[PDB]
Amino acid sequence: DPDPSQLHRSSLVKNLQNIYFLYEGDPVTHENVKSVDQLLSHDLIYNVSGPNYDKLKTELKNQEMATLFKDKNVDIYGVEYYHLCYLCENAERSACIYGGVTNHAGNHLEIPKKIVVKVSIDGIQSLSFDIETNKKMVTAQELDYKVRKYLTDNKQLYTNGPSKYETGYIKFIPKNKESFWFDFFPEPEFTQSKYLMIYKDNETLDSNTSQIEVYLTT
Ligand SMILES: [Zn+2]
Repeated sequence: DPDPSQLHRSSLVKNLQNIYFLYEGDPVTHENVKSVDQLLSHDLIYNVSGPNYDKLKTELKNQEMATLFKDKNVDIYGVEYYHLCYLCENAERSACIYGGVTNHAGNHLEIPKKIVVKVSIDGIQSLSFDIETNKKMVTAQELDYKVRKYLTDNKQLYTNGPSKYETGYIKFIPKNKESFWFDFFPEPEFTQSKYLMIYKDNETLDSNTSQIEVYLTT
């Protein structure tokens, strides 16, 4: 886990809006789609379209994980970035993301499994809110997003400017697997590309046993 000194201070971030739009804006979601092309052996290009993009490239953990989902019909769910997102030169409407991929076949729930987010502020966990998905194995990225989307819009986690909280991070807790966490705030001078790499591992989770806690301080 993280120590107060391991956490990035929000008041130290330059252009924090750049995080804000990532979570304030809608995600990139797709259902039964198959890998169309590939730039580097560790990424997968999809001919999926969306507002502001007709192509999507996702960077995965490595080549192995990239060929592992290559010829499979997967579901995509992720927070994208455009600045520093290049492929060829004719594709002028592209968008990049890391991970956020999962097998489509046999990964669906007839009824959404809502997970309980334990938001603790300044040590007092006086808040609880739901978050749901239709996948049995979902990526921490799909869960992580919703968490921040909720908190942004209700607790003002982010704004088109500063943040009411000095520090903050999301902690994930797998049934029996070991835990991990993501710092809601970046380094002073960051880039969405670099920051988003917290989803490059594409670490999925069993939404039927996984737990989620959030630690925010003012
Ligand atoms: Zn699906």
